[PDB]
Amino acid sequence: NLAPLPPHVPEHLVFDFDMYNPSNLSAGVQEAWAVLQESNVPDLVWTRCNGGHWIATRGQLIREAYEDYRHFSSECPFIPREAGEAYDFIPTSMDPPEQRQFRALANQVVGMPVVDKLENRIQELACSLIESLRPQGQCNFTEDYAEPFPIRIFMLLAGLPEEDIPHLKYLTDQMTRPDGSMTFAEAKEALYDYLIPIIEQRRQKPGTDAISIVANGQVNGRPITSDEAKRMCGLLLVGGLDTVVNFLSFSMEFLAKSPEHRQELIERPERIPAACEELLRRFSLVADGRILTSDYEFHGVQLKKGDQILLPQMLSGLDERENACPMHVDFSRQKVSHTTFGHGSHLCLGQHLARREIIVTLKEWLTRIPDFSIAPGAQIQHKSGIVSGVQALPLVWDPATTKAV
Ligand code: HEM
Ligand SMILES: CC1(C)[C@@H]2CC[C@@]1(C)C(=O)C2
Repeated sequence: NLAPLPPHVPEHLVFDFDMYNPSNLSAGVQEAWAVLQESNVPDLVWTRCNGGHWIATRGQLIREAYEDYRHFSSECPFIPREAGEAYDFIPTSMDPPEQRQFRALANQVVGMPVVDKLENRIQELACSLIESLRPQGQCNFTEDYAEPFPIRIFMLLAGLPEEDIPHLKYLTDQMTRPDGSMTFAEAKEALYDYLIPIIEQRRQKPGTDAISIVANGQVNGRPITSDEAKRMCGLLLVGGLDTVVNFLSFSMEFLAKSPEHRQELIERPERIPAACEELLRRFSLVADGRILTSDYEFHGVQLKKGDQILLPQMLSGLDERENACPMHVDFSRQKVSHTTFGHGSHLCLGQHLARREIIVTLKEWLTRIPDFSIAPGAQIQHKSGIVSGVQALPLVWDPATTKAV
């Protein structure tokens, strides 16, 4: 389902990539997207899929477009257009200067200071989950570790019942990796039904949780509105439920397949943080966009007001012009260049929490479970979308090779 070419699009600029179902998915998700960077593909292409939209293919253009909020507005950040249209999350659906007062509040909630406070719980949960798994000699990493670990911390942070997980997780999934089961708006409404009561409750009778803070915060010297609060919280949820979760599976998938990588981290722990940047570069997983506020000529291509453009965060680090041998994982690269956490005014506030959960996982897993692999005859499937993922990740190990801590 290809939409008819708009008149202003030169036919030589056509490259029909489906962000929801790219061709090479079998090869791995990052490999499926990287087809965009082959020598046959222009720098800026038009895909007829998902209603028709631009895609910038190179780290340079992604960064520029990301910097330029004047032309590339955040108002309609998701493709397809109906989804970008229904999208009303704060601070993400706002541009500067308006975005600023909102970002400042979200920061209060997720920023450095919070990570520092929550450090010991993260470590405690990680060790507990791992130890519980260790003697089994087998899990479902995605369900057994990658889901609980990050989500239970977010639930803790947010002061929401662990009971809600399955329901929230479904809705969040709908937004980034749409099933056909529900439309963006529907999904958005459902999450909103969830949140509304809670905010009301935390407006009246505040706690110390992130929802209590967000609901009672000040923005531009006045108190936040319930609607505003609902709209930030919504984003906090999707951020919390849908990101680190998927990241961890790619990383673990790679570690299960690369013994030499595991050992390097065991022997030279000082490398973990370098390894973390390298894995964030290679297993980058986010692709959203922007909308043209006006007619604009960008690197010689005429964009029309209202055109949407995908600016795949994932792609910058995979760009050979930015990283030599991009598909190769090298913990000792002089310069790991990526935009995994975004670029421009919208740079990820949750980045600090994400790095903390990654590095803890790597250190604590390797400690107890040094030697593991993907289960014989398991075919790992990736998924594509606003946030990519791994369907399931069956691992096996000999318990006798494990170490209790
Ligand atoms: C591997 C993990 C993560 C990645 C790859 C990631 C990626 C991103 C990307 C690429 C953006 C920018 C979007 C744009 O410019 O439209 C974004 C923004 C944001 N992320 Fe993260 N994120 C991660 C984890 C999280 C966490 C754990 C949270 C907290 C719950 C979170 C909260 C946010 C927020 C609030 C923003 C928007 C800030 C603003 O618009 O000023 N993210 N993230
Ligand atoms: C692109 C993102 C990864 C970022 C945090 C959650 C997400 C889906 C958005 O709506 C902004």
